[PDB]
Amino acid sequence: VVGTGWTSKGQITVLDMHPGSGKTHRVLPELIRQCIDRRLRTLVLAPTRVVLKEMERALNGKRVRFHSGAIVDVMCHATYVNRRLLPQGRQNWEVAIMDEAHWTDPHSIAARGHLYTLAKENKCALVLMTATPPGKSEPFPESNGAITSEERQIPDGEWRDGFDWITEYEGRTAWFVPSIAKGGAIARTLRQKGKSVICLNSKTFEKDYSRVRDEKPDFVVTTDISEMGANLDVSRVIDGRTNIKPEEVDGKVELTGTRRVTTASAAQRRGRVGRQDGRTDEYIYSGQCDDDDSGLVQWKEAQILLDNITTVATFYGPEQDKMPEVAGHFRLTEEKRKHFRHLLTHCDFTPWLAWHVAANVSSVTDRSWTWEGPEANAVDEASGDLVTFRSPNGAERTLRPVWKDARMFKEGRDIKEFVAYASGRR
Ligand SMILES: Nc1ncnc2c1ncn2[C@@H]1O[C@H](COP(=O)(O)OP(=O)(O)O)[C@@H](O)[C@H]1O
Ligand SMILES: [Mn+2]
Repeated sequence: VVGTGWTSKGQITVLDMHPGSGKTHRVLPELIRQCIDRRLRTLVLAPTRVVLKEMERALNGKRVRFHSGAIVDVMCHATYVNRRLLPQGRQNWEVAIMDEAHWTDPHSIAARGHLYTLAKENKCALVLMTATPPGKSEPFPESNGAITSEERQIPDGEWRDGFDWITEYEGRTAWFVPSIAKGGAIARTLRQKGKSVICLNSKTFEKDYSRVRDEKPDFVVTTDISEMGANLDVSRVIDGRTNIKPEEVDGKVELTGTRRVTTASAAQRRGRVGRQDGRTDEYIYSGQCDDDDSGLVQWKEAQILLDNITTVATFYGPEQDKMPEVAGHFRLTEEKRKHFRHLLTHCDFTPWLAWHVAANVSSVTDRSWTWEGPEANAVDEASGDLVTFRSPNGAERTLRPVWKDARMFKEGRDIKEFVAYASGRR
């Protein structure tokens, strides 16, 4: 598609080839062959470990280093951002290639934002590879094989009858769901109808991707995690086109209700099928898309990260409209950024929560923030009693944090791990 000079400082090349085009398995190994030939220092950003592992098989290259005397470094989107949180490492590359570059994960937004910023200042060349570049997006893009798309009502939880087309189907299905909890209700119903199911989400995906290929379940019930390069080997997608909606409301992060997926997400979920020439696959969907995701906390988290990996940076191109504050707003001091980093990489904190804690709390060892918040911030077990725990001096605390992020207590995180932190054990 691009001959040469794509590696010239300040060249931003968007590889918006349709899904299954060969971006990951064909195009990428060719771009690395070139970069090694012309002896250019190259960074390749994969979205997840699964994709990273699959690049590691595709690239038996003697000048390639995989992160967890070679001139090509391959790491995850998150690894690149997280290392730049130490003013210490901050190694440089002339060529950056970012795979699955549509991802709205705050680390991905931040990464492509930083890289865009460098290339706009001619410190490097940037390749973004994705079926659905930020900007204009189409819900039914081209595929390697035909897809029959049809709108039908889709169950939003358990069901008994009237959706026989679900169970009567003869091949393997991927069913996208907005949340782990909704996932659990769909899965339980399918199993009661004698179908095999594997669930995939933020929690299970790095571990359980592999089982799909190995076990060939009737159904994969998956969150939006499978939108960044998973090959589920299915002939049908069911897609209610909803997503969970993490949003900062009244100084707290809430996880209630759903939003409609962006057109990019709808495209990517459809994109799990239609990957093979000479077979028709189905995409069953309900309702329409909504590209205005500007309300989500992800933009603010992206700025938190971007503001702390620069020393004026923007998000990539169109996404700049969605940066919630003026660049730099979230920049921490060096000492506080260290605390921030530790909370992210060692305590599993969301960037939102890690920033509030790091910016506001006196010392790295204080835990009293986790019990001194307003009463309305107290965290309940699903059995309705408020969570309690013991500080090291044996004092009984009610978990009641100053900064309340609903993500720390469900959707793939457990109260138990936050209690470990709050009680000073971690
Ligand atoms: N070992 C393999 N791994 C992944 N895709 C493969 C493999 N062998 C063949 N393919 C084909 O590669 C195509 C998708 O390539 P990929 O690089 O993943 O596309 P894109 O990144 O543009 O979505 C499909 O036609 C798929 O069948
Ligand atoms: Mn790809």
